[PDB]
Amino acid sequence: SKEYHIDEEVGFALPNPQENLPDFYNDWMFIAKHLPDLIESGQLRERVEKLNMLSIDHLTDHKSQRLARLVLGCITMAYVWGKGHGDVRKVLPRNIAVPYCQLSKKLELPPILVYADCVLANWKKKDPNKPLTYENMDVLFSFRDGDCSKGFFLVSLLVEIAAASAIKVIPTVFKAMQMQERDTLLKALLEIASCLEKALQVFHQIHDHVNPKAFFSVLRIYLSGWKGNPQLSDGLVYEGFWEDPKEFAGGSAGQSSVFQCFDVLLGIQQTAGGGHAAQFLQDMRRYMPPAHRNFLCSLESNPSVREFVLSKGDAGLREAYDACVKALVSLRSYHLQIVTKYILIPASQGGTDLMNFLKTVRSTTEKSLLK
Ligand code: HEM
Ligand SMILES: Oc1ccc(CNc2cc(Br)cc3[nH]ncc23)cc1
Repeated sequence: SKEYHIDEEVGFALPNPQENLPDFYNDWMFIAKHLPDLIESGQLRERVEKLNMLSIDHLTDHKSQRLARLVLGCITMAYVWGKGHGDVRKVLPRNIAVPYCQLSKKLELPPILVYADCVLANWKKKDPNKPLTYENMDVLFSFRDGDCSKGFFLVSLLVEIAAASAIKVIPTVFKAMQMQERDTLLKALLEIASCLEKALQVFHQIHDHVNPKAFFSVLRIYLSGWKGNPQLSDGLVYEGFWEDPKEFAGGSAGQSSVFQCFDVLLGIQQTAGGGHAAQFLQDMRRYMPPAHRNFLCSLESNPSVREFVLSKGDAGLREAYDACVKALVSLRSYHLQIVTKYILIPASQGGTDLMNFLKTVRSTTEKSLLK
């Protein structure tokens, strides 16, 4: 798993993110780094408009394009939504929208902030010798003070990385099916359920680092896009780049490649039927880095793992296979508890279509067991 830009340690996350940009972009890095102060004080829009269009030409390597995609993405969010209480800007100054779309088209990602930006690429190690633990990590950017962007993004990333552990087992699954190595296929499928089970226990920290009021009345604002959004019914103007406004979807863990790849590996068909849930998870593949996108389409090239287990009358496999599927139902069920706390309950102090979506995606996962 190498032309797919999958890291063995952190999987789909970008390993070792650049923290700083070339000096040529210090007028970008200064806004990005002070979005909370700059919003609260009423200047961010100003300070953005008073900017010189910069060239991306001095963004050499990928990690530099990736930091800049993040820097510009966070700034865009800050510009459009501003203070997060309804004063929306619907035109993105050419001095920012042009070099953003330039980089976005270069990296075949939409010009909006995505999961691969504010999670897969929005982190640093405090001490490079300590492991990947919460106490040794931080985020590079945030929107407001108290938006719990650090907790949300790092727990998200830490759960990714947990599930990542399973990705290195996918080759052995497919090889054990080809070579008809029954003992091995079984072990590999239990190893994968075990990784998905640790991913859940990690998710448990969310409560210690996120605040419901903050997630719902603040962070969720800055993460919202402009697709089917009343406040931007027609999209955003990317001044100096598109002639018409363009709708793009806010960030969402449906943009995450790990969970899609296990729904695919296990033959769970979140992307079938043309239902609302399937279409959405399919669309979000277009917000994933291109290599992570071909990773998914390449698994689908493979012999179904599900059909292979069905077809063997081998209780021990049907268990190993169900151990995997169950872990996704565990996670999806624990996710709904958190959605109840961090959205539904604050919302009452809209939120029904979310639950239909999450509950359909679960229902499709549970209805894939063999029990
Ligand atoms: C406060 C914490 C969290 C909240 C409030 C939250 C809320 C939501 C909501 C409302 C959705 C609806 C889909 C969308 O709008 O994009 C969603 C999707 C999703 N969330 Fe979260 N989420 C949180 C943390 C996490 C974490 C830590 C994970 C896993 C690491 C996760 C995994 C997902 C996934 C995979 C989806 C896509 C649907 C699915 O496959 O289950 N979320 N989340
Ligand atoms: O209006 C909104 C906008 C965004 C959201 C949630 N979006 C997310 C962003 C990131 Br990054 C990671 C995530 N995990 N689970 C959800 C999720 C909910 C209501």
